[PDB]
Amino acid sequence: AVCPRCEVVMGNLEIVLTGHNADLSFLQWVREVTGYVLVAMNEFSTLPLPNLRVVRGTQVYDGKFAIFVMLNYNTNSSHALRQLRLTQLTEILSGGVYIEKNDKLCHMDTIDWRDIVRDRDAEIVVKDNGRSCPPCHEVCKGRCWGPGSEDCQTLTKTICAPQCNGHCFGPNPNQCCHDECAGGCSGPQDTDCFACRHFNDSGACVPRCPQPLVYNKLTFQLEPNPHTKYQYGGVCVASCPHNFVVDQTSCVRACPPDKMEVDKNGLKMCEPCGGLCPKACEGTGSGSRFQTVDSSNIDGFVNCTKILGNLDFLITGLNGDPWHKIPALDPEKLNVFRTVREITGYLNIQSWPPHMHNFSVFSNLTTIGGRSLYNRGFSLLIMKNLNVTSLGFRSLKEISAGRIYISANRQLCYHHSLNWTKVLRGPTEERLDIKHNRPRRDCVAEGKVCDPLCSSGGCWGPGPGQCLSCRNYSRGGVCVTHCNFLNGEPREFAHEAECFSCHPECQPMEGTATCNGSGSDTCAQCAHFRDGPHCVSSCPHGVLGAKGP
Ligand SMILES: *[C@@H]1O[C@H](CO)[C@@H](O[C@@H]2O[C@H](CO)[C@@H](O)[C@H](O)[C@H]2NC(C)=O)[C@H](O)[C@H]1NC(C)=O
Ligand SMILES: *C1O[C@H](CO)[C@@H](O)[C@H](O)[C@H]1NC(C)=O
Ligand SMILES: *[C@@H]1O[C@H](CO)[C@@H](O)[C@H](O)[C@H]1NC(C)=O
Ligand SMILES: *[C@@H]1O[C@H](CO)[C@@H](O)[C@H](O)[C@H]1NC(C)=O
Ligand SMILES: *[C@@H]1O[C@H](CO)[C@@H](O)[C@H](O)[C@H]1NC(C)=O
Ligand SMILES: *[C@@H]1O[C@H](CO)[C@@H](O)[C@H](O)[C@H]1NC(C)=O
Ligand SMILES: *[C@@H]1O[C@H](CO)[C@@H](O)[C@H](O)[C@H]1NC(C)=O
Ligand SMILES: *[C@H]1O[C@H](CO)[C@@H](O)[C@H](O)[C@H]1NC(C)=O
Repeated sequence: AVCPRCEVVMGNLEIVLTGHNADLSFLQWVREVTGYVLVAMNEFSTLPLPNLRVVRGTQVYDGKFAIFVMLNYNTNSSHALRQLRLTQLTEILSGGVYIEKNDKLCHMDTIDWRDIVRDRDAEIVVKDNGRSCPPCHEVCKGRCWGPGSEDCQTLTKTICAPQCNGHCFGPNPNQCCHDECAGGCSGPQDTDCFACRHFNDSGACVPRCPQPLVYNKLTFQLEPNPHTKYQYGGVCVASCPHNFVVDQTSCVRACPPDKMEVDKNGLKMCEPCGGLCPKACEGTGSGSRFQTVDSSNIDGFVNCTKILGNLDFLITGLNGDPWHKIPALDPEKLNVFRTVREITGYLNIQSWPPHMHNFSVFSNLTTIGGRSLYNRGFSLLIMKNLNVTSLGFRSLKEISAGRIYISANRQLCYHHSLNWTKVLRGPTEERLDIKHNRPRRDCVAEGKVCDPLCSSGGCWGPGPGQCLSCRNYSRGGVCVTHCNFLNGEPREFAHEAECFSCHPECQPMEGTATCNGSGSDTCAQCAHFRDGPHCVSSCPHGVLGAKGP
C-alpha cells in the first residue's frame, strides 16, 4: 500500500514535463500524499487522482504550497491541462494552494479552497487559468472540479463547539474528533479520521505502533510480541519494504552511523556494535601497490577492523626513503592498528620503532588467517627487531594456516613458554622457525617469564593481562586470583572461569554468594523491590503489556 497499487506517497508527488498521452493510471488508487503535489510543465488533459483525500504538506513547495499547478500548456499545439480531477480531496494539512498560468484549466475558481485548507493563513493563489470554461452542474451548488454531475466539491468544515479544538464532525459538543485525528473526521472513533496525527495501524489512528515487547503476567517481565509492528513514518507495517531495514522500532533506508545489519531468525535488524562497526580494508604485499605500510599509506587504515590480505612493516617503510621522498613514519601513527581484529593473510614485521618494546598496537588482533603466506610459507614473521622485549599479542587466539618465524629479535623474551599448538591449528610438526632471540637462560634471570597466574600455555609478555589463559579466573582479559564472590565493590559470579557483575541492583550479601548469574531472576536477595522471580527498581508504574497499561 505504501510507496515512494500505491496508496500512500511517502514524500512529494512531483509530475513535471509529461506528454499529452501519458498513462497516469498508477496514481488512481492514491489516498494520501505526505509532502506536496507539484504539477508543472506538462501537456496531459486531466490529472486523475480519484482517491486523493489528503495532502499533508509536512514538506511544502516554494515555502507555502501543498499544491503547485503551473504552466501546464504549450502554444504550438492544443495539448494542455483541462481538469484537476481531485474529486475526493478532503483536506490539506499544512500549506496553501497555487494554481496559476494553466491556459486551459477549468473550474479552479469555483472551489472553496479555504474549506479544504487547515492552515488559517495559508497562501491561496488561484488565477490566470481557463477562460471559456463551462458552468458547474446545478447539483454542485457553485463548486466543481468538473463539468459533470459527479465532479462536485462538497464542503467538509463545520463551525465548532468549544470542547472540540477545531476538530469535529458536526456542530455539537458531542461530535468531537478523536484526539488522534490530524484534521477532520466522520465519526468519534480512531477509524473515522480523514488522516492520522501520528501512525496508522491497519485502520486505527494510533499514537505508537504495537510495541516490540509486551509485559507478561506469567513471567513478570517483558517478552517478544507476535503482534508487533514497525513504523514507516505513517504506516504501521508487518514487514519493511524489500529495500529497507529495521532500526529499533522504525523502518529505515540504512543503519545509523553506529550500527550494523545483523541477520537473525528471519529478520534483518540494526544492532549496536559497541566500539566500532567492522570496516574491511586492503592489505599490503602480493596483490597491492604497497610492499610496506609507510608514511603515504597509514591513513588508509584508520578505524579498520579487518585487513583483507597482509600487513608488512619493512625498514624503508619506517625510516622513510630519502631518494624517492617517502618520509619516515611518525611512530605514534601506528596506533591506527589498535582497531584491527583480523588479518586475512600474514603479518610480517621487520622493522619497529625503537622506543616501542612490543607489538601492543595489535593488542586487539585476534586472528591471523594465513589466507596468504610470506616467505617459505610464514603466516607470522617477526624478524631482527632489535629493541623488542615482548610480542604483546594479548588477544591472538588463532593462526589458521601457515608457519611461524620469530628470529633474531635480540632482546625478545616471554616467548619461550608459549604453546603454539593452542594458537596455530593444523599439524605442529615443522611449522616453527624460532631462534636467536633473547636466550631463555638470560630471560629467566632478569625474571622475564610468565606471571604465576598464567596457565602452562605461556604469555605474550609480562603481567597478568598477557596470558594465553588463566590458572584460576579472569576479569576483562586479566588473570585474577578470585572473583568478587563474597566481597569487593562490584559483586560477581563465574561462568566458565570469568567474572561478570551481579544484576545492577541485587543486595550485596556479606560472605555469601550474591548471585549465580546475570538477570534479576537469580539474585539471592533484592536491594529494592521484587516481582515474581525478578528484582526490580521502580515498581511497574503502569502495566504496559498484554492489553492496556
Ligand atoms: C610494552 O612497551 C611499551 C612501550 O615501550 C611499555 O610502556 C612503557 O613502560 C615503562 C615501564 O616499564 C614506562 O615507564 C614507559 O614510560 C612506558 N612507555 C610508553 C610511552 O608506553 C610497556 O611497558 C610494555 N607493555 C607491556 C606489554 O609489557
Ligand atoms: C599445548 O596444548 C595442547 C592442547 O591445548 C596440548 O596437546 C599440549 O599437551 C600442550 N603442550 C604441552 C606443554 O604439553
Ligand atoms: C489507515 O489504514 C488503512 C489500511 O488499509 C486505510 O485503508 C485507511 O484508509 C487509512 N486511514 C487513514 C489514512 O487515516
Ligand atoms: C572513526 O570512529 C571515530 C569514533 O566513532 C570517529 O570519531 C571518526 O569519525 C571515525 N573516523 C573515520 C575516518 O572513520
Ligand atoms: C634499543 O636497544 C638497545 C640495546 O639494548 C638499547 O641500548 C637502546 O637504547 C634501545 N633504544 C631504545 C630507545 O629503546
Ligand atoms: C589458582 O590455581 C592454583 C594452581 O592450581 C591453585 O593451587 C591456587 O590455590 C589457585 N588460587 C586461587 C585463589 O584459587
Ligand atoms: C544458579 O546457577 C546454577 C546453574 O545455572 C544452578 O545450579 C543453581 O540452581 C542456580 N541458583 C538458583 C537461584 O537456583
Ligand atoms: C581494543 O582495545 C582498544 C582500547 O583503546 C580499542 O581502541 C579497540 O576498539 C578494541 N577493539 C576490540 C576488538 O576490543
